[PDB]
Amino acid sequence: MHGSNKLPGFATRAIHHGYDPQDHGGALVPPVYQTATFTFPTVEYGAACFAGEQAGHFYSRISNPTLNLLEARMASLEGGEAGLALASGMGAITSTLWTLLRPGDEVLLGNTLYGCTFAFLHHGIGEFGVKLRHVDMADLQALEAAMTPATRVIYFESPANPNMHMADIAGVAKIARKHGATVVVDNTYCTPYLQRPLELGADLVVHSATKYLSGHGDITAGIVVGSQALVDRIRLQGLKDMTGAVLSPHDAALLMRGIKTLNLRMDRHCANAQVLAEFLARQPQVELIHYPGLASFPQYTLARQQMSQPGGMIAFELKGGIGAGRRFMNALQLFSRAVSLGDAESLAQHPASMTHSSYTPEERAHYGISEGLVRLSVGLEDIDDLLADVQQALKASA
Amino acid sequence: MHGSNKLPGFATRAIHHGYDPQDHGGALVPPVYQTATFTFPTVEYGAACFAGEQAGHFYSRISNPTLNLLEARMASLEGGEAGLALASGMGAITSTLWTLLRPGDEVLLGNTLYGCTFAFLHHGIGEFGVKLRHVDMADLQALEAAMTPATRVIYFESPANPNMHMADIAGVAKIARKHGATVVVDNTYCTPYLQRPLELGADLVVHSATKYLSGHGDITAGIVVGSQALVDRIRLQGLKDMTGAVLSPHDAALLMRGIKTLNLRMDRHCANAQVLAEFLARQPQVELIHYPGLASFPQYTLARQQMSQPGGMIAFELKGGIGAGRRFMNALQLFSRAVSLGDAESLAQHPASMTHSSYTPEERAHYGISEGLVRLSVGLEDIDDLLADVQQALKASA
Amino acid sequence: MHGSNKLPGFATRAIHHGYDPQDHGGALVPPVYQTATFTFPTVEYGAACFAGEQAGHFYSRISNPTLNLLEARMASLEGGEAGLALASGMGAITSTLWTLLRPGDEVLLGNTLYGCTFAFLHHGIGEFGVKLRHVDMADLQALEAAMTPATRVIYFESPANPNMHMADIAGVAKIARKHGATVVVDNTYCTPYLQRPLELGADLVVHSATKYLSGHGDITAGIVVGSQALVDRIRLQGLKDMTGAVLSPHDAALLMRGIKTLNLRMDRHCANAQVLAEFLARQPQVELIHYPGLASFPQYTLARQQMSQPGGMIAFELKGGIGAGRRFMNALQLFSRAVSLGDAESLAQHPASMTHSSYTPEERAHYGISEGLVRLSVGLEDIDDLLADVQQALKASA
Amino acid sequence: MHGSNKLPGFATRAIHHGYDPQDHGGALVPPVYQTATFTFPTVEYGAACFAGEQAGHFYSRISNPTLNLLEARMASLEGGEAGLALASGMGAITSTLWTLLRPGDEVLLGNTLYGCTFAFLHHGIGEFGVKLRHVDMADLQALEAAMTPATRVIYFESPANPNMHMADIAGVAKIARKHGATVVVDNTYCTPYLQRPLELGADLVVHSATKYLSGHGDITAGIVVGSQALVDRIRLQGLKDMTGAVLSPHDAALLMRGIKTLNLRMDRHCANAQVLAEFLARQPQVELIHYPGLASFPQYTLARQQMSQPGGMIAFELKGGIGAGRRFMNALQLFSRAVSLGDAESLAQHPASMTHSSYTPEERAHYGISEGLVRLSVGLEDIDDLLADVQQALKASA
Repeated sequence: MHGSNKLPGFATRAIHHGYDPQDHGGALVPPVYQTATFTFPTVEYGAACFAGEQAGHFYSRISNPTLNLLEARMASLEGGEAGLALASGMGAITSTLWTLLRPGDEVLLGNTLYGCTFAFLHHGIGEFGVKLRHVDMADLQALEAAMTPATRVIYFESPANPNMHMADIAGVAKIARKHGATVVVDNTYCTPYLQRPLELGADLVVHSATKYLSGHGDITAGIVVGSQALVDRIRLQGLKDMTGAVLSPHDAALLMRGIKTLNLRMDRHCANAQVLAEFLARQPQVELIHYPGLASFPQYTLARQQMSQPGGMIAFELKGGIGAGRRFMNALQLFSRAVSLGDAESLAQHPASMTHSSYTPEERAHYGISEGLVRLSVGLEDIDDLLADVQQALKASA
Repeated sequence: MHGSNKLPGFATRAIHHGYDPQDHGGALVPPVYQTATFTFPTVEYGAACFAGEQAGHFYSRISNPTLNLLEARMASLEGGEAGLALASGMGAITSTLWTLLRPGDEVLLGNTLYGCTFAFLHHGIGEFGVKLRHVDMADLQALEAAMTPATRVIYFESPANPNMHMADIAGVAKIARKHGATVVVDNTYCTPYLQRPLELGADLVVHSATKYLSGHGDITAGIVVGSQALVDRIRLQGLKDMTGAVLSPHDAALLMRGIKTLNLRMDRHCANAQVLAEFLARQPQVELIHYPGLASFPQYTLARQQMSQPGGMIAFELKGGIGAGRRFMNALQLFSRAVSLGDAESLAQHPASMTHSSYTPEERAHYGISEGLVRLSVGLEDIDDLLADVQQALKASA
Repeated sequence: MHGSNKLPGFATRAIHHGYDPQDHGGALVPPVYQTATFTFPTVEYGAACFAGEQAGHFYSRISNPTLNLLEARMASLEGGEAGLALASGMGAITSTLWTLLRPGDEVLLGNTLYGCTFAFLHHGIGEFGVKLRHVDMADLQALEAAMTPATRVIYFESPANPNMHMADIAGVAKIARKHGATVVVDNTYCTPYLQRPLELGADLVVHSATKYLSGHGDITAGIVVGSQALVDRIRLQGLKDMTGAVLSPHDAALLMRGIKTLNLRMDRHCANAQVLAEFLARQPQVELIHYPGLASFPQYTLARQQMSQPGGMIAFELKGGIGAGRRFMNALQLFSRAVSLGDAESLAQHPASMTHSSYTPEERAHYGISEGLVRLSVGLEDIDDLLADVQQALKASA
Repeated sequence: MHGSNKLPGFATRAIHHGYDPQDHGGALVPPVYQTATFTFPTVEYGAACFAGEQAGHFYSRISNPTLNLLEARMASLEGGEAGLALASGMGAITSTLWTLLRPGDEVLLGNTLYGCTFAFLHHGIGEFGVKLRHVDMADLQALEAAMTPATRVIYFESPANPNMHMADIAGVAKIARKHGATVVVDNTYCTPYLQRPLELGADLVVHSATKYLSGHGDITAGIVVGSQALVDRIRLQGLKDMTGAVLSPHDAALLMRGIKTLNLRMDRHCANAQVLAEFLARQPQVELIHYPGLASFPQYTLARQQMSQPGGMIAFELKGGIGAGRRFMNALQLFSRAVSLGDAESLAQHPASMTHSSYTPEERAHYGISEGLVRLSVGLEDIDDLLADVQQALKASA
């Protein structure tokens, strides 16, 4: 029965914020409102909480009670005014963009983006009259120059794959402020616990709660956090009309549960990541590592200004090419070969031989897809087991 | 374990189709794959699993096993090639159209659509360059007229609101074929058990499984059934990139549980509605009555040519206007005042005083929504009980 | 919403009994209180609760809200004052007996009992000083004869395997009524829909809701209904201290869900049974058939005065004994080979070759089980599909 | 690694043991087998199963595949041979005691036992011919002086409320292997991460997974781990026949989720309670503190021997008695007033005013309840937030 008072700690808010059992029969854990619609005592009441002149419910695709908790709790974590829960990370971004953008508008994106966010942009909204421009969100000079009066939205992820490149959120925020552009940042990798873009200036944050937020890989979910005005626009339009990405109260309840241990889990993802990154840094097979924890990381100072810890994500270039990458991934025994991250279990991936095994060294390299770059999502397993696993894979990657 | 499709009876396929317990450890009820990621044995299996070389999964937003069973089964019930499961009715509607339509194309709409479907059409894709035109899909003379070399898809619901107005599905299917347009019908009200648009000529059918299909109002879900080529494209583009309206295995399984009693539940709905319609008709308080089961139904004959049964939705207009309606609704004890339909629970709504209450007799007239229009979604309760509520509520309407 | 008071019809009460959305934020379907503990606003309240002075909760093992509804509902349907939900049918049986019996007490039992109920009495509570005596409850002169001052309770099922042998509930209650014994009936096969033993005189009724109540075979649950006085003891003694067979509210919800279509499902189970039982009757390969629906049924008159419908379970004997039954069973394609009943899916089982393959012709025989007796739990599939599966199988049983 | 092959650490087994996705369609999170019955391909196979000659399932009450992994995992965590899941903690102890005891047998019990298990023993099995006697399990001489040829089981909690009194598990275990008797340790409080009785000589461990194991108070479950032999006996007798406390695969899947973060949460719980215990040790209002972490704790050494960490429970007495206990309790703002423990939410309780508020000081003392003893279950919230709550409450107690 806290979170919402003066200023309870992060971990106290990710557990209590927004809920007092005294308001729900005393149920310690909040009841799950797994219902599609709600009823009214009078046609007059219905009308009231239909026109917004009243606080109530009537249909879950619009707003649900258990969903309103996750949302309220998530907003408090990112330090925003309000949040909206959705069916998936793509439901969050597509819902945001579909209502913020219109034909003739221009949107500036980071030089790199999450595959489906790229496809959506260049083959989805991008083919419905909206303008796209990929700029270096770390290059403020270039950002300012790329700005036009048609610029409505600035969208990027920080950090961004594959080299965990970082952006200057507070600087971008400033430019967009002068020009009147809305800043949207994908904060799946850090979570509200490791980085809070809204405080650095960004206007809205989108998450793929499917990853770190759920932390157990058993639900697909997305989240949006920003001003009431903005989230309200996105709730009444993007999600309801243009997208139907409605989140199941059950999954929302599952999300809210995985969040009750967000700080602990993140603490552990980073810890295992730090020692693994440094262990990777002494092997002659690894010729380059992309991890914010190492001081040799190009944007070390910028990373440590925005991020609380270097995150539990690392990537490196195996000296040996695509063949070594294949051998390295085929030899892994604890690290699972799959796509995704933020799971308790350790995941690893070699895009050059997996998601891009079709292309050519010439084309894959064109997309900035290194030939021997493998990426791992360090889980909550015992480092010893982890170090041992990649240790043998390396001996096999040769 | 018999669902040979087309051959085994409906009820038989609604329970077994697509599943043999022998293939899943003898599990009578299929295991729910509440997972987000799927891992590979090697990076070469992942590659083939990405280059369409190998059959398998890797991420539940693209495709999930539990959803695949739900999908295959729905397909069988509609006599369709392939199905697609989504987070809600609007996830299917928007996911379908977002991929079939582009800027410059035109789409012919049925006079009346679902509130949100109208909003998405007119304030969604519409504001992105797609041309819209409403045409009485029952008038084939006008349809043929309205056709153009640019009309890409014909979209409508049958029956439709606010009077259960039907369309000539095979009629427009023939026209759409000559010109080369895609007919997609919203078969929500009927369910594949009362009508199979695909067999009448339609190309795609979208469903709001939130209603009759789930039948118990505890989940929100949508469904798209059509040709393998059409559905594959909608999966790989509409859902994957532009909507992300992913359905949660937990809900998809609840839906498959509801479907298992589709026929039984739809029979009671139709049986109960008929009796109420009969009654409402002879009522002095009733000015007009819209129930496809009455021999006076304008389109009685057409209805029985497309619908195996009259469905369980009924609409009627009170002579006293908004006043009567407000009093009628407020006096209801067994019927619930709310939106939606298709629950074991009987739902009743009065637009002029609820959803469209913020209006005035202005458009309420322009939209065909009489001040006395009342829509009833007859549940499965005891008809004796439902009649006393309507009867009692009728007397209070005075 | 219509409560009980026994006025609203069975179908109304089995859907709305004891629930008013208005009292729960207007949620059509009750929110599921999936929580282990409930908090107190003050220490006083918590106390007043523990002292019954105040009504509320504290621990979901003694009393949970979600389960409470289910319990108020099942009592209504059964026509008793109180109900109680447990982890399983056995958890209900054992909990009831574990609290009504003590060393020296005597239990008069029906001749044939469900496997685990038998093993429970003879190898469970039986090895703790409780005397067990099997009697033919259809014979009142025999029962009254076995009646002794130490007889504390009378337990039986009606109908009971292997040939749905019936009992005279009202007559038994009379004998028990005069001596002071407690009558408890396992009403699993009939459900409150087809038979209400409480209305005939029984003191307590038990159910394996893992069957017809759920009707969808995805949960195992138990139910007990009877007076407030008796049930309270079972909850606060049998459930709480012994067995501790607590039901998950998730499962309780799934159960109230399947119950919403109880009458519809039972109506079909029986219609399919009658036809199937009449088709087997005309078969020369079948020697004897046990179905309360056939006019030849031995207790056909007693059956029709206690049950509103013959039910959905069938047992019959093949002329070719063992081998005919094995070949038949091993040939079935739509019916499944499995224990259990009350599922939407049709199940079949041949003791002589499955559960009792262990025994010998003599053993089984001298144990009640013929060599060619097979039991079918007719499902909701299409009758012609079911009939053609038994037909094909009968021919393969040559 | 990826289980318990390459002698994986605890955190690694807590999330990987017993499961390899490459065996279940590559699913990262194992599919939930929410099914009651399992079918067979031939009657023969079914016979095999029923007998035990063929590996498989046929009914979940006996054994379910999702529960098998929960069981197998726990077995690894506790370092045991086999495990079993039950509907609840009580379901675990009763199911266990009901199968290892018969009239004429004697069971030696620790001096203090959990409220319900005491009632169970003294008003359940106890009234069924079983002889029970309490002996201080920290006093090996008295324990041995109590061993009789009739002694069959030694059952104790360690630590045990209300003062966290310990017992020499290796000690009583050695006395047992000598005088027969089976050792059953209720290891709920410490979990297999903080204490492993099996590795000290215990025969079985019962768990109220409803607490720390679950971790989030949304489940009620129990766990038993020990030798295949003893465990196989409890499965096929206590579970199956005398208890029926079946676990829902839903909750068993949920519980396996919480276990995925056991080490992490357990660490915070302990690090949190220490600080809190230290702080309580310096306040004028506190008369006595029972925390195994305080160097002043009577069994400090022995605790340090068996428990890897001091745990998360803290009991203490207020010089002010009940009055001081009520005001301090009623004054709590972050801690919640409720029974139970092991949740991410901090809970507190004062027996003298809640559960025993009705008894007189005499009665209370004649049971083991102090007039000013309050028990605190320290959650995972923020320590600074927790200190502040207790601080003001302590002040409110004047």
